[PDB]
Amino acid sequence: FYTLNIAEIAERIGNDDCAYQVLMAFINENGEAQMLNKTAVAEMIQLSKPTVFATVNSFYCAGYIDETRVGRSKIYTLSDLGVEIVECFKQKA
Amino acid sequence: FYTLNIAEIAERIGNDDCAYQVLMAFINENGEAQMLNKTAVAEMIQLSKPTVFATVNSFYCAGYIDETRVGRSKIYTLSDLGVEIVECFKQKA
Repeated sequence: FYTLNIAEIAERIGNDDCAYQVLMAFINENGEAQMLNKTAVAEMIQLSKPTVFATVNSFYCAGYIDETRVGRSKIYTLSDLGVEIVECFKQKA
Repeated sequence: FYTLNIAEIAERIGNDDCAYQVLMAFINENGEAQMLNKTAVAEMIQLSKPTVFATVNSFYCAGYIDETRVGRSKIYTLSDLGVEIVECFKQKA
């Protein structure tokens, strides 16, 4: 339905500390994408649960992270869109 | 760069109270899209500033709302993408 420029998105995220760290949390010590529950993310970055959780929620809405039911809770991984956004940043650095 | 299905997004937002209300806040009494600062939104919906603000920020990242500098602060309006998402909901109702 709608075409998306991945460079603008990455540009926007880069200008917003919380979005940026929420995104990068899913990338591990060896550069590999990983699974995380909401609590892990909030613990990993130094921002409050409300901030981090709301960001996680919106990023799943945006389709940047995936949600999958696991136990009676949920886990988050970067979507293919998520991984592509992360790539723009890696190239900068 | 990336194609987007507007129905899935709307589906995701509809399953998340905060995202949904943050989005609809921009639609006024007469059905018209309107401008809002971050404070207006948080005051309008009954959720905490941290939740609402983080959601606003991520929605601008996603390209659902636009940011424009005004005074030395910012204001938010739905993008064309934002308006299209709102339309799916209007059709449901």
